[PDB]
Amino acid sequence: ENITDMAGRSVVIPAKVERILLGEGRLFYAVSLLEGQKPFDRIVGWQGDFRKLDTQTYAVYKAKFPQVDNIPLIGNTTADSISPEKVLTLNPDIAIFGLSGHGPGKNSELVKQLEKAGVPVVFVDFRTSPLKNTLPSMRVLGKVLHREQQANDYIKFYEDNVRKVTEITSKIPADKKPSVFIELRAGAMEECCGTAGKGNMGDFIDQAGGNNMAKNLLPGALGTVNLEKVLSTNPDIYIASGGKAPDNNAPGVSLGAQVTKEQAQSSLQTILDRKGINTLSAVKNGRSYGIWHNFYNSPYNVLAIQSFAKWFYPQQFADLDPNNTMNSLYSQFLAIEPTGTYWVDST
Amino acid sequence: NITDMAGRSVVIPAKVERILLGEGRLFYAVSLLEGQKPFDRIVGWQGDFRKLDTQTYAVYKAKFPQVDNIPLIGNTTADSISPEKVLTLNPDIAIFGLSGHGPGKNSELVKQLEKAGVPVVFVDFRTSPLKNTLPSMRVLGKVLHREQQANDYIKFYEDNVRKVTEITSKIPADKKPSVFIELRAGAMEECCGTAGKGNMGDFIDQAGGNNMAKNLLPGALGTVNLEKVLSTNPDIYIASGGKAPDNNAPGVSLGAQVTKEQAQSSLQTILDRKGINTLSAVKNGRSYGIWHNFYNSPYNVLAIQSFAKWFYPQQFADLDPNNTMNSLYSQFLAIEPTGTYWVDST
Ligand SMILES: N=C(N)NCCC[C@H](NC(=O)c1cccc(O)c1O)C(=O)N[C@@H](CO)C(=O)O
Ligand SMILES: N=C(N)NCCC[C@H](NC(=O)c1cccc(O)c1O)C(=O)N[C@@H](CO)C(=O)O
Ligand SMILES: N=C(N)NCCC[C@H](NC(=O)c1cccc(O)c1O)C(=O)N[C@@H](CO)C(=O)O
Ligand SMILES: N=C(N)NCCC[C@H](NC(=O)c1cccc(O)c1O)C(=O)N[C@@H](CO)C(=O)O
Ligand SMILES: [Fe+3]
Ligand SMILES: [Fe+3]
Repeated sequence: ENITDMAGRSVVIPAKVERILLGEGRLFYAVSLLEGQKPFDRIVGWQGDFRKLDTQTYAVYKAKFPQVDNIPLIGNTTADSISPEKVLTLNPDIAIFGLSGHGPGKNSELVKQLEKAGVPVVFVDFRTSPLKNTLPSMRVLGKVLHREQQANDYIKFYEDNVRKVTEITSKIPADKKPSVFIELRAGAMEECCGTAGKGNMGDFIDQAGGNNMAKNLLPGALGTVNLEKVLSTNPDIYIASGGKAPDNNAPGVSLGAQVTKEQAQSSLQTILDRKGINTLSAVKNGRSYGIWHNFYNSPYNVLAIQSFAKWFYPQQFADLDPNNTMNSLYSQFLAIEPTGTYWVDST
Repeated sequence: NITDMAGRSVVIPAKVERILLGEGRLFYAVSLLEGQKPFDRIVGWQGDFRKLDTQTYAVYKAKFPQVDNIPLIGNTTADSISPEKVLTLNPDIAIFGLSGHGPGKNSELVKQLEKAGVPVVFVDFRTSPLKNTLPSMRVLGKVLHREQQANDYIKFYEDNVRKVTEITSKIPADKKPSVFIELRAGAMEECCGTAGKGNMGDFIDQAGGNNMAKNLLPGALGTVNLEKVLSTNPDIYIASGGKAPDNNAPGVSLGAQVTKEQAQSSLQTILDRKGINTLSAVKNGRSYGIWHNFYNSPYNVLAIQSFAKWFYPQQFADLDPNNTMNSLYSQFLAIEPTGTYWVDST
């Protein structure tokens, strides 16, 4: 029994899996949809990005599962910090990697080492090409992790909840669509402004019937557009992504499992009060929003596609509630209770 | 015909030569129109300019001794104006303020003058400076036949204010400093006089400040208690005064005959008062003095600039209100600028 991963490579499905290696820690999100009430039972080790770049969601899982602290960290937050030696001594029976991100890619040496060691490697993608790859990735993870039921259940849930948006936005003509700029990790990078091109959160803008102003400024899924180019284009809608912890007075939007609506809106406002940004038509008109950054690499990204549609056409999606979708998602699939703020509107 | 600041229609006289000033310090608006002949057309005025602006008065007297012979229609209050002395001056126009030390739109004297066939014009630099200062000058221009001087002054004013507002109009509320202005600080019976939504409050608004008394008061002027100031503990403290140097009464010395030393020394007395002296703004040195009469004068662009430099020192490093003042005097007035109209604490 073989399968085609997101890198086009054929992978032989292991008879039994009990030692999953996560190339990128936040790939846990895809795994969590399959493992039910035993989320960490089969994880031998992971990249440190989930523990260090998702401190809020981490803490919530730790309070219910303290054994999460004992899962080995194969590195910090970059592919280059992964020791291939520590990886191999964990004797994984499968390794899950992302086409892009803070972990090894299809051409890394570690991938070749693992192939020499007889360890199946699966490439998924929620980051470069979410629209093409999210559902195929879950289908594949289902097959190789022996959780076809959970995967098929989640695909049905996802397709249905996305179809609620696309049934409407797929028929909207281009000239009625709002222009949109998404500023990733707004306020929190050295150089403004990170954003998404034809890929990443750009796919969400496309699906939600928006017009991404960076679509044709950038060759890749991620890139950089200068502040003045944003000011010049003066888009209808401004969106900032962040995942900053509540009690961090550094610049950035606070969003995540431990963030209250008050902190999300107070910190979004700081972001919108920055020189230049604050003269945007979208900011002055109040079409300014915050979205949780890690949706940029998670099959929970249907929550962001829905939040986008409701910001792009408020009345046409008055009846749609992403909080109900998150709650249906958590209750049906996860082992923790939903808390915090994953998106916010300016007041 | 023109519409004054009270919404009333006034038939502009064909020729004006006998101007009555309901409030003496309305002279300031007139001075911008009369060039080198400032007092030529004034038949009489309220005594507030002569008695509450002794410094600016003395400077004009030294160059124009005939100013002493302009009749005083009263002292410093509307109720002290003899309507009889007013009418025997046979004015051909009367200029009054919506508020202040002179008659308002509903006074008996205004009705008497209407019965006597005398045009009355209401201006305002005091209640709503932001709304009213420029419209007031436009109107005075038309009724006094000095449209050129008025239009020249409006252009000067707008340009010098726009230097501030083009910056501060884009600043968000959460980056603005909190400000308290204490009018005639030290000099009132009960502390502390200040401005609400109006008067010098308009200047704080324009200069991108946050007036702590904006929502404490219903009117343009009022009073807030010392303890309320201490409790709000604002970023920036400003005291207004116009006291003459050789006046042993309490208050801040500012005006045409005041040196920076006298201004600095007398501001310090004001800042050394119990309670005031523990303010964060005073301890941090964000404490300032502004000349009181800017509370009712179209020269108020000088204060708006002084506030802006105090509210954002670097963003207005290059802006100099002394140069604005010098340009104003040379272009419009008949005397030489002297003295200290603003001061920073040592
Ligand atoms: N801390 C580092 N020096 N690198 C992190 C590695 C991944 C890098 N990340 C981004 O470009 C990025 C942009 C916006 C928001 C984010 O959260 C990001 O992580 C990256 O993506 N590299 C690309 C190309 O280098 C890749 O691996 O495909
Ligand atoms: N590829 C790069 N060189 N920079 C882009 C990303 C690297 C780094 N990312 C994060 O810190 C991060 C945090 C939370 C979630 C994520 O997905 C992240 O990538 C980053 O942004 N560094 C800043 C330095 O402050 C920068 O590049 O300006
Ligand atoms: N000497 C008096 N009794 N009254 C003065 C007349 C005007 C009175 N003035 C003030 O309240 C005032 C406050 C702070 C600083 C100043 O320079 C002031 O003149 C006043 O404003 N009256 C109001 C209410 O009647 C008005 O004229 O509408
Ligand atoms: N409304 C009042 N009763 N008093 C406040 C204003 C009256 C008087 N004003 C002045 O002395 C004055 C001086 C220079 C410039 C001005 O505009 C002035 O108004 C005043 O302040 N009286 C004090 C006691 O002296 C007071 O009434 O608190
Ligand atoms: Fe990242
Ligand atoms: Fe007064």
